[PDB]
Amino acid sequence: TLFRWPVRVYYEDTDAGGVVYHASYVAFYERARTEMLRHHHFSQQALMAERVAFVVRKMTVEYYAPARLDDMLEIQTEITSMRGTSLVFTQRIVNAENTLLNEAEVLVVCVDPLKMKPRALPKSIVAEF
Amino acid sequence: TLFRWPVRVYYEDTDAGGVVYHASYVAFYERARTEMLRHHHFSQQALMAERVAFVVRKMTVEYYAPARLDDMLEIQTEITSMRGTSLVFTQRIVNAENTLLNEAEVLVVCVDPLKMKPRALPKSIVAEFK
Amino acid sequence: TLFRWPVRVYYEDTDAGGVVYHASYVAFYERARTEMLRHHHFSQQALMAERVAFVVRKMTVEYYAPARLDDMLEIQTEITSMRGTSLVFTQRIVNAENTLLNEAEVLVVCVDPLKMKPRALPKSIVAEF
Amino acid sequence: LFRWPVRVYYEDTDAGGVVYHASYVAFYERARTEMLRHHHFSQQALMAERVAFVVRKMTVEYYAPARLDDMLEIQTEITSMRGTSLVFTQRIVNAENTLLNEAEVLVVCVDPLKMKPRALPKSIVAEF
Repeated sequence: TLFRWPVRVYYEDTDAGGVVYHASYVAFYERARTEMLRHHHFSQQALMAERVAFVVRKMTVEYYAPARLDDMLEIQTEITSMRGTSLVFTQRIVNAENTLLNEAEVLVVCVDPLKMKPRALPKSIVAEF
Repeated sequence: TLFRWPVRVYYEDTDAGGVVYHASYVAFYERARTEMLRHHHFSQQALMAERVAFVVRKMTVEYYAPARLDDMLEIQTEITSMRGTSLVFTQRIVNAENTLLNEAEVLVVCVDPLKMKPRALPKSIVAEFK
Repeated sequence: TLFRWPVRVYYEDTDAGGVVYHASYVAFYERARTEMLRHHHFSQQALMAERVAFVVRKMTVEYYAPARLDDMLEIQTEITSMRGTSLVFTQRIVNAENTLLNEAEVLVVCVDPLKMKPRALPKSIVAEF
Repeated sequence: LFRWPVRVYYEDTDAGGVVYHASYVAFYERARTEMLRHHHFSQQALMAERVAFVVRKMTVEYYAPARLDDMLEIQTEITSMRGTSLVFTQRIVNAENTLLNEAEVLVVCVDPLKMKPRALPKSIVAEF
């Protein structure tokens, strides 16, 4: 299943070079994973209270083309792997013409926020995903 | 109580206009207040031990001239008022050529790291800055 | 003429205190002003074509209550004063319960995109508002 | 090896009580910028050379978190140089030298204005 999430580029996301700052795309990717979860009725604010959180363990991003001020982007997200305490997201960012701006592979681990120690993915989440 | 804090402008702080993003200055001011408090041994750790955190209640910023990529700036901070649960910080930012770029007045209140509700200023703070 | 803009709070907007970092609200306010102008067809592209840009000259924000991860906020924006070379925006942010989180008064000046010197507001903008 | 200190402020943390993962990415960039300054290549000097750098590929591995007020050290080294690109090997450690995360960054040299790939000026090549 492919989840899509729109993102408008504002001045806060750009840098003096005249394009989106590379670390801003990282944040866009996080927003997209969060919205995918929300689509399945899961709230990370609520989950933290149950001592369930998600942290990035490894992330690789390859950049191909820039995004500029006011561009409306689309973040595409897919879960390609699910294991005991982790899952692998495959994501990409494209613009209004579907030009591939960049892509990423993100290894996310489920953890108990208080001890920051890995824990098995909740069954309720696995069931939906 | 004048405290100076140097700050280098990096790409993360700039925007497509070729200058520092107006909200980035707000972050710079926060660092300077944090560092001035640290200068008086009021590190986050020390504050937490006193069951205290600071929240901005009101802030007015005047934008005069822009900071650019790689400029080394100096944030200047002073505490000009201390009453009840409130602290008033007066800050300004200048560049290497000493040009005035920005100025701010910040009213901050004291709260307990839990309820996030205002509380009286710890005895140590008033004693240190009065 | 009250323009409303929804904004979702993500991890990037929060801080260790468990609430939204105060500077994040400043960015939210900027997005809302940008979107109000867009609503009237004054996109960044349209403004550059008019040879004008808007810069914040003086801004005040008063904070009352906090926002947290996953909260859907509403930024309310209006031009409370239009002058020959400047605009005063009155803005406020409320949560889903309509509780006032914070409010702002923003003086923005019209300038030439090149020299960044003051410039009169284009007649198209004057006519529109 | 170039070392760059970085203090963690509220702006760098998130509601989880640790540094937001994208913040480390920004820290790595500052470190690269400072390493270049140390080798006589400040942004001014780079503009004079008509050079700007763009991240082409980046892999970061996260091992342990940093928290509010921690003083970190970013370690940076250029491990490869080829035509129009450079590979940076970096890592972030805390005051006890515990390894928090590490990254490999492939950067490409481009013209500031057009941002199109261009051979690394001999001024920089002859530097590293």
